[PDB]
Amino acid sequence: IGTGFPFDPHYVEVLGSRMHYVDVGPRDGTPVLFLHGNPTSSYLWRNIIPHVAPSHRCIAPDLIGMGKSDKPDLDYRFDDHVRYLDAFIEALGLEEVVLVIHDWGSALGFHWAKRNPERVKGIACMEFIRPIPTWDEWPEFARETFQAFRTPDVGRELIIDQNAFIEGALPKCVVRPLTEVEMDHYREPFLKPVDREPLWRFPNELPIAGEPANIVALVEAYMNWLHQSPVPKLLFWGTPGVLIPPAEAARLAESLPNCKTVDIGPGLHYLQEDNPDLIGSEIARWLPALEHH
Repeated sequence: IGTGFPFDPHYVEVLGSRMHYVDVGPRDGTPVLFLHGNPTSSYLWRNIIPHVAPSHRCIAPDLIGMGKSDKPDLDYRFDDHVRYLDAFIEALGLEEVVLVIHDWGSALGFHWAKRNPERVKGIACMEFIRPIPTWDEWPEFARETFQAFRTPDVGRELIIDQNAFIEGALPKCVVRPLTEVEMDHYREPFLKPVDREPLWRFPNELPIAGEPANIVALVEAYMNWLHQSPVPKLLFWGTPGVLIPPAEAARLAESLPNCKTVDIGPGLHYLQEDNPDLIGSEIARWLPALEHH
């Protein structure tokens, strides 16, 4: 699995900040917009984009406060991310898109799609955010840790002061071992502890056991939309998974319209790190039939 990031930087000014993004591939056509989550960046997509770029434009932003994007002093709540990403998409003049989404990138992507349904030609998703109704529906192995993250004292100690999301949660949710070169790419945006605010706010925003209520409601709303939308969907899943265990993937296969599911083999949360070649090649193969209006 490749460790390099062979993409030229691009920057756009959004809401007073520069956001970094990958932009490769043909200029015409329907662009494919790749949205990472916590605590990652466009680096997460590095081994997937090369499968898609031969046929389609690939755009992969670093969310505000993350990657090579600027670091304004925000709370980095979901609503902040929504505002910056909405402004990013408009700054690039995107019209119709295909979304490729993961984790908080999937909350952003599904929420954008619900609001802009006529502009989404397809959604490829993996390990995406849905409401987790009770803590029993969160995987046992990660329960005590995420409960600790979701506190005002201990969670900040762990995530901000000790870098637990980068040094602990990230590699623990890749089946294969991440290399030190990979870890350094993930560490780079967060070398200064104070810059880790988004990494703590994100787990505190996850819709778990009814909290926070605003995010539960928003996520319920985009899931209701997804269940009734004809948009083509491509869902990748792994075993045992984290957010989307195998039995849930199977239920979604049958419940979501026009949904293709792909088993990637072993996987926890960062599926892109375990089987990027299958994810990329399946996305590439799936794109052409989406084009016709």
